[PDB]
Amino acid sequence: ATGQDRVVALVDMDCFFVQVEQRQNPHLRNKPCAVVQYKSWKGGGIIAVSYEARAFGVTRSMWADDAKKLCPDLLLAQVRESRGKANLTKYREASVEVMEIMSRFAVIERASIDEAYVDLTSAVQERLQKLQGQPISADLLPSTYIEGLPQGVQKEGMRKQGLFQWLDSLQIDNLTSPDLQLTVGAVIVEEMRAAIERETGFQCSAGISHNKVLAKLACGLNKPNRQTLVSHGSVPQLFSQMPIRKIRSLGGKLGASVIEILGIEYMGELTQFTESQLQSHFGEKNGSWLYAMCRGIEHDPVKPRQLPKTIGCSKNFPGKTALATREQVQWWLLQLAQELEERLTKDRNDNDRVATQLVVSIRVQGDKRLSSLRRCCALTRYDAHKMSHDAFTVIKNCNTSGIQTEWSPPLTMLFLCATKFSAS
DNA sequence: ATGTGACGCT
DNA sequence: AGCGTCAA
Ligand SMILES: Nc1ccn([C@H]2C[C@H](O)[C@@H](COP(=O)(O)NP(=O)(O)OP(=O)(O)O)O2)c(=O)n1
Ligand SMILES: [Mg+2]
Ligand SMILES: [Mg+2]
Repeated sequence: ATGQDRVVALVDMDCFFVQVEQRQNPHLRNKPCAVVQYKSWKGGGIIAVSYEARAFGVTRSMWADDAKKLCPDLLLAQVRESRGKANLTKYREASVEVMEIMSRFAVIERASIDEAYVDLTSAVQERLQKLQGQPISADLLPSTYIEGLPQGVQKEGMRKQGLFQWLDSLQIDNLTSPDLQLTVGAVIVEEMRAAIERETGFQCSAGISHNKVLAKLACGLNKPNRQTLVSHGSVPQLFSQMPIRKIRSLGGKLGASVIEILGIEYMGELTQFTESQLQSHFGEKNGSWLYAMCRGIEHDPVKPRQLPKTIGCSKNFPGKTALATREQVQWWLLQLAQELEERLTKDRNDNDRVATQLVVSIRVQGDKRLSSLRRCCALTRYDAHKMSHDAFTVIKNCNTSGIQTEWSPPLTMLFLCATKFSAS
């Protein structure tokens, strides 16, 4: 088995929140700019960065006051603020624009606000019958890189030389060749990305490969505004110098333990181990997954899911602002519950469903985890005052303070999340 | 003082 | 039911 059964693509919008703001404000287009929230602390936290500003070293999470030191001409757009909280509605609506266009071409898995996987296997088979026998011109792939090629002057000349080498060697007479399927898959993704750009103004990158991990990896190789085809044959050289942390799901603790326990650095080095060895170090599931993945084989399906399964609303209360009175907790719970109710009502009207569970999460001062405590209760009425009261009820006994109107230990985060959706 | 979601393990 | 991991 070689894991060449499917054609899968990952589409990822380039500097997404920036593009949404640059579409709306033409003065920001083609400029070093960033999107920021909460202007009053250090000029605001940076959440997205145009590629022009990245060349100066501006990054996500950087304070805008500090970004200005690296990039004095940097232009800023502020996220909307509602009820004292950053409001991301504009970017969720822009995401829907993009997801609905992609859904015209194939069934998508919404992976994040600006990324979706697509299983192109069926669309590829149909295109191979309609474009039966006729070769694939390089003009059908104007923004495609073939990873690993050319082999054997300027950036665009390199791109085309590699594409020419790829197409020159392609067996068009065999409608079952996996390389031909990826290539036809890339033709469709070109058409998909053109449609996104035409109908929204947004540019994106894409990876085309045989599974989600390779498609995700391929996508980043030539970002922005380009797509990359990673074939099965390209995997050994690509993985031979690919740090383990770059493969999706190996960027955290498991990936660090793969490095530390096995004494390796690159994905290809995993091939030296038996499946049983990897299962012994990392578990039956992780071990089996690593054994196949380091050969470029992965079976996680593109799930047919265009809608989030949870709808959540959180606010941080760092340092000195940590909530320390019962009246503060109740007022902020109400603020979050009101935004959640607005989102839930739109969701019920748009998507014919209703959340039936409310999860309440709090972080206490000094805890390095995102969530110190999670409790749930029934979500029976999209009513902000009821949701906030119920949320307070399930967490009120976390209060350690002997004084009633006080709250201790102070709360550095509140989080309300509606979940367990059923048809409505 | 950075500020959403999806899924695994128990 | 509640916590931990991983990624946008
Ligand atoms: N930790 C993070 C990562 C991203 N985001 C937002 C801002 C991003 O523009 C948007 C898409 O995330 P992203 O793809 O990781 N980065 P972005 O699209 O801005 O730049 P690219 O590198 O994809 O071109 O999610 C966030 O709010 N918090
Ligand atoms: Mg992106
Ligand atoms: Mg993304």
